[PDB]
Amino acid sequence: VNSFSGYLKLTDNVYIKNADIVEEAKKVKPTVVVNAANVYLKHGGGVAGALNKATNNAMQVESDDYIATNGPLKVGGSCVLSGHNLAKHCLHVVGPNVNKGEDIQLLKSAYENFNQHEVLLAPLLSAGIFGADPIHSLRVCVDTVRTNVYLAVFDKNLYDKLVSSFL
Ligand SMILES: NC(=O)[C@@H]1CCCC[C@@H]1Nc1ncnc2ccsc12
Repeated sequence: VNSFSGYLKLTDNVYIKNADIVEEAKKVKPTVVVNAANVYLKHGGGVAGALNKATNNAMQVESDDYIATNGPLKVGGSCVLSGHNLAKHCLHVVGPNVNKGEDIQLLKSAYENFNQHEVLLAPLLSAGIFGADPIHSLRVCVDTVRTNVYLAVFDKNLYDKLVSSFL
């Protein structure tokens, strides 16, 4: 039993809700919140900009030190950093950004990072400003993640479409 509330159960392990991941994180304080990161951990917009703003820029400060030490992530890769005031940990995961021409096949690799964590609050990878089809992102999620994932979909219109079209 966990503290997530109001989710629709899609499969054995995947749950979905129309919710603002920032507000969902502030309420639940999950062990792991997933950020829709880029390889530079520059949290400018989309989910990443929103998560970082909620930390008063502390996420960005920590991220800049991480990059200065380790260099950029790989597309499809991840790193674990602090969750600040939102969660115990933040798993920064880089899905392919279609508006940069990156290989959508890397979306499965990105979701594989979730399997290293028993329970996660997450957005749909590569959705929003990363330009991929969110229906496809949900499909890859369901077919790749085996751990318990609670998906927050900000746009109510998109949420209804994802549910109604889910196979
Ligand atoms: N979840 C959604 O409806 C959007 C479409 C799917 C993928 C990305 C995007 N997610 C976001 N979630 C929370 N806050 C924000 C702020 C700006 S984008 C965003």
